[PDB]
Amino acid sequence: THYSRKPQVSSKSAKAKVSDLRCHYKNTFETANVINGMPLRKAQQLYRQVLAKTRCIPFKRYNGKIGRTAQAKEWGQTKGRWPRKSVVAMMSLLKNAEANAIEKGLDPNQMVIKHVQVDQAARMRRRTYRAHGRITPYMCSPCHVQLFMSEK
RNA sequence: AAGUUUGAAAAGCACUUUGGAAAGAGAGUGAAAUAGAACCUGAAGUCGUGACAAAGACAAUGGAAGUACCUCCAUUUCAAC
RNA sequence: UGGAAAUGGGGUGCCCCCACCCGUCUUGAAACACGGACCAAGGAGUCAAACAGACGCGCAAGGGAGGAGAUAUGGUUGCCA
RNA sequence: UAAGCCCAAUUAGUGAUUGCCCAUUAUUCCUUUGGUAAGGGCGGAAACAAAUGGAGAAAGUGUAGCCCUUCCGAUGUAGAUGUGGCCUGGAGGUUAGGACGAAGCUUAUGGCGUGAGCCUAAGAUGGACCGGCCUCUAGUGCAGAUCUUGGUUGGCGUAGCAAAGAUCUAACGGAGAUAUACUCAACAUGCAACGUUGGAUACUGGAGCGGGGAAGGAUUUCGUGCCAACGGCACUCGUA
RNA sequence: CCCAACUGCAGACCGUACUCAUCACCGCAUCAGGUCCCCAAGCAUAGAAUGCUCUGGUACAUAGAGAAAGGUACACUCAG
RNA sequence: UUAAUGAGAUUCCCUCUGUCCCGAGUUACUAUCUAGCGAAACGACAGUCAAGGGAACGGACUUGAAGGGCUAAGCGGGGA
RNA sequence: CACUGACAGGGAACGUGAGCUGGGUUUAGACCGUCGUGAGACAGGUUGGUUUUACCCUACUUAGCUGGAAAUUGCGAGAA
RNA sequence: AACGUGUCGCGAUGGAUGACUUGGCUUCCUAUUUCGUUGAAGAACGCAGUAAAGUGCGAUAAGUGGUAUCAAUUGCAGAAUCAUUC
Ligand SMILES: NC[C@@H]1O[C@H](O[C@H]2[C@@H](O)[C@H](O[C@@H]3[C@@H](O)[C@H](N)C[C@H](N)[C@H]3O[C@H]3O[C@H](CO)[C@@H](O)[C@H](O)[C@H]3N)O[C@@H]2CO)[C@H](N)[C@@H](O)[C@@H]1O
Ligand SMILES: [K+]
Ligand SMILES: [K+]
Ligand SMILES: [K+]
Ligand SMILES: [K+]
Ligand SMILES: [K+]
Ligand SMILES: [K+]
Ligand SMILES: [K+]
Ligand SMILES: [K+]
Ligand SMILES: [K+]
Ligand SMILES: [K+]
Ligand SMILES: [K+]
Ligand SMILES: [K+]
Ligand SMILES: [Mg+2]
Ligand SMILES: [Mg+2]
Ligand SMILES: [Mg+2]
Ligand SMILES: [Mg+2]
Ligand SMILES: [Mg+2]
Ligand SMILES: [Mg+2]
Ligand SMILES: [Mg+2]
Ligand SMILES: [Mg+2]
Ligand SMILES: [Mg+2]
Ligand SMILES: [Mg+2]
Ligand SMILES: [Mg+2]
Ligand SMILES: [Mg+2]
Ligand SMILES: [Mg+2]
Ligand SMILES: [Mg+2]
Ligand SMILES: [Mg+2]
Ligand SMILES: [Mg+2]
Ligand SMILES: [Mg+2]
Ligand SMILES: [Mg+2]
Ligand SMILES: [Mg+2]
Ligand SMILES: [Mg+2]
Ligand SMILES: [Mg+2]
Ligand SMILES: [Mg+2]
Ligand SMILES: [Mg+2]
Ligand SMILES: [Mg+2]
Ligand SMILES: [Mg+2]
Ligand SMILES: [Mg+2]
Ligand SMILES: [Mg+2]
Ligand SMILES: [Mg+2]
Ligand SMILES: [Mg+2]
Ligand SMILES: [Mg+2]
Ligand SMILES: [Mg+2]
Ligand SMILES: [Mg+2]
Ligand SMILES: [Mg+2]
Ligand SMILES: [Mg+2]
Ligand SMILES: [Mg+2]
Ligand SMILES: [Mg+2]
Ligand SMILES: [Mg+2]
Ligand SMILES: [Mg+2]
Ligand SMILES: [Mg+2]
Ligand SMILES: [Mg+2]
Ligand SMILES: [Mg+2]
Ligand SMILES: [Mg+2]
Ligand SMILES: [Mg+2]
Ligand SMILES: [Mg+2]
Ligand SMILES: [Mg+2]
Ligand SMILES: [Mg+2]
Ligand SMILES: [Mg+2]
Ligand SMILES: [Mg+2]
Ligand SMILES: [Mg+2]
Ligand SMILES: [Mg+2]
Ligand SMILES: [Mg+2]
Ligand SMILES: [Mg+2]
Ligand SMILES: [Mg+2]
Ligand SMILES: [Mg+2]
Ligand SMILES: [Mg+2]
Ligand SMILES: [Mg+2]
Ligand SMILES: [Mg+2]
Ligand code: NA
Ligand code: NA
Ligand code: NA
Ligand code: NA
Ligand code: NA
Repeated sequence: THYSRKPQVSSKSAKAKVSDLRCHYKNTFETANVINGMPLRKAQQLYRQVLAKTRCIPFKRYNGKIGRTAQAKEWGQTKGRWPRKSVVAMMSLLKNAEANAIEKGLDPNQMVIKHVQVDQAARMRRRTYRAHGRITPYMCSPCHVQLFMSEK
């Protein structure tokens, strides 16, 4: 799962990624995309406020027949959610990215996220049992997440 | 059902750092690591991403003519030629 | 002699005018007739025998085997079934 | 005072007998293709180096068609036939390519062909085979048979995961926290969910989620470790 | 040789864990179905009806928030 | 023909009632919102109408009338 | 039969079953009559007999967000 | 605006294609070539320092003996001899 884009200045950037996360791809897709252009500290604050349920993750693409909320108005939407499993996974990834920036000698307070990509990982198979003795797939959809941030 | 068909050789990634771990970020080996492990080549379909093109509602696609903008394409020409 | 000027090609959009969904059975399909979500790989006039005609070739009042022998080979992994 | 109906005109009692607009039709011009095609040329006329008029000319069904001139036809289901027509695997010949990169794969890479297709360019693709031509040969060309196998996919984070009533609390255990740029005292920025023990509340109500056996199962029994996958939520727990 | 009361020595083989079920068996599964036997307490009551209870067992079966319409219910009521 | 018997078929009467006049209120579990998890059916392409013709009952065609885009909960007219 | 001003006739796939209901009609059980040698038959009678799926698109019902006069552009300039 | 659409670059998912072939299929040939109560074929259970399957073997159990060969086996470990036979 290589990085699809390269940073403008490599020495002033930090990279982080995770493969086969075992989080729902669609929920993680929405969670990671909202921080694409944000400063690292602002992204961390938003995730904490999502866990506190004072702010929400806007669901822009995979939002078919989900509920509506007022907390999505700040993103220009009406449908949003609070996917805590995706959120805590993304916060761990941000911590790894911050550690990489610290290791390279950069200041995390000045790091701005520049690239966020979420991909559909290989699917894990389970089965569910249906009426009239039918067996039917019960699939798990993990995701690949990659990001990098650069000093502003 | 299923070719373990990585590489010439395991030389199968020491060591540093973050992480409970998985792994990530570095660093190394190798001609090649996008050859990293049941790993040669890696198509189609589908999806993510950045850049750009725009676009009401005539479902979309299509035909014929132009035009706007773009073009890592081709060819020609550059002096009384 | 330039990141050049031209002409052609390619790409995307837009105008005006055209333009019913493929395959199929059927007198008649755009059909309120049936098969029709996408892609990859696979998927259907073949082999043998009898006869006939057309055309090519050899010979011709004659044509031709076939089976089997013979030895170059009573040799050679094989070429040489 | 038709843009209706009937009749009649073509710029109007002026001097003459074509108002205007639309075809895959007609005439004509250019190009292609095929003919029951029609003809001409094919005994190299002579002469001609570079520095500074050219090129070709094949006795021919079919090709980049030997060349030139001329005339006519050209749509079409089922179907027939033809094609120096296209393409695929293999064989007999011939001629080439490849570590300075073969096959395969990719394309806003163009060029050529009416077309099947062929060829070049680029790969910041690949890493060892392979192209053209004549002949031979066959398991030789896919869009669809409720076709076969494999993979994918919208529906979709949707339907739902609602019988068997019900859980609460503290401490301990655990990576599973009380996890924060600046500002800022804590609330308004780390949520949720756990295993054990003690309390609390309730359930099973002896025809029992009690204690033992047969059939069936065969290590599920016990202890320690362990959380990748599995127990359709979760687990630090487990018949994993 | 036969007995009695002793005594001395020797008493082989296989089975034996666990389960027997709203999770250990069958039903594709830890499936509200199916599956033979034994032991069976207190009170009310005619009682193996039904309700509650000491012993033993259990809170395991996705949960949280929470008065939309419409539903399901081994949930009710309604003037004349 | 027939006493007794019957989850058998039929008619009337008493009692009774939300069967109805004619609907209303309440409860548990759903739906609804959230966390975790997560399908299938179906899927030519698609999806606003009127008339006209048409394989005589069009979402595509002719001529008109509509049509800014994207969404949540419902609903059963159509999608022969 | 009764009330009433009046109790008019019709259409909408003989409107309307993923709206219900299932009495009838039209399976398999069974009885009778008639018919048939028989198996069986009868727009003759009788009794008993599983009514499945919407979460898709439109339509309708409500419920949110939000561009836009060159109806996204032109800078393309029109004031009830 | 936002969903959504289209194109290009780069990634993911997915294992087609090519190259590779200790396999299959098919056609020939050779011969002191045809099992077993002297217990066969088949079935079962065991055997290694380390050993589930498979293979080999049978309490002499990944083998004993003999002949030839002529310095190994090999993931680790073990091992007199480094060798005319012993
Ligand atoms: N760009 C648009 C799309 O390109 C596609 O094709 C693209 C790719 O299949 C193709 O392959 C590219 C290659 O060009 C490029 N030079 C290198 C790249 N590695 C390749 O990409 C390939 O490898 C990478 C990983 O290495 C994968 O992530 C990726 O999925 C795979 N397609 O490059 C093509 C772009 O020209 C499709 N043909 C088509 O759907 C569409 O036109
Ligand atoms: K001609
Ligand atoms: K010729
Ligand atoms: K076809
Ligand atoms: K989907
Ligand atoms: K035990
Ligand atoms: K699991
Ligand atoms: K009540
Ligand atoms: K009785
Ligand atoms: K129209
Ligand atoms: K009806
Ligand atoms: K019967
Ligand atoms: K009944
Ligand atoms: Mg819903
Ligand atoms: Mg919703
Ligand atoms: Mg089920
Ligand atoms: Mg079953
Ligand atoms: Mg590569
Ligand atoms: Mg622009
Ligand atoms: Mg154009
Ligand atoms: Mg017909
Ligand atoms: Mg016909
Ligand atoms: Mg048709
Ligand atoms: Mg019709
Ligand atoms: Mg038909
Ligand atoms: Mg048919
Ligand atoms: Mg005149
Ligand atoms: Mg023709
Ligand atoms: Mg072949
Ligand atoms: Mg393309
Ligand atoms: Mg074939
Ligand atoms: Mg195909
Ligand atoms: Mg739901
Ligand atoms: Mg629920
Ligand atoms: Mg319940
Ligand atoms: Mg349910
Ligand atoms: Mg805090
Ligand atoms: Mg907490
Ligand atoms: Mg009780
Ligand atoms: Mg019991
Ligand atoms: Mg145990
Ligand atoms: Mg689970
Ligand atoms: Mg015992
Ligand atoms: Mg026991
Ligand atoms: Mg028991
Ligand atoms: Mg059970
Ligand atoms: Mg079975
Ligand atoms: Mg008493
Ligand atoms: Mg009882
Ligand atoms: Mg009792
Ligand atoms: Mg249970
Ligand atoms: Mg349940
Ligand atoms: Mg009453
Ligand atoms: Mg009875
Ligand atoms: Mg259909
Ligand atoms: Mg209509
Ligand atoms: Mg239709
Ligand atoms: Mg309907
Ligand atoms: Mg009628
Ligand atoms: Mg009707
Ligand atoms: Mg019905
Ligand atoms: Mg209906
Ligand atoms: Mg009935
Ligand atoms: Mg009846
Ligand atoms: Mg009848
Ligand atoms: Mg404007
Ligand atoms: Mg303006
Ligand atoms: Mg073994
Ligand atoms: Mg012995
Ligand atoms: Mg020796
Ligand atoms: Na692809
Ligand atoms: Na793309
Ligand atoms: Na013409
Ligand atoms: Na002609
Ligand atoms: Na009509």
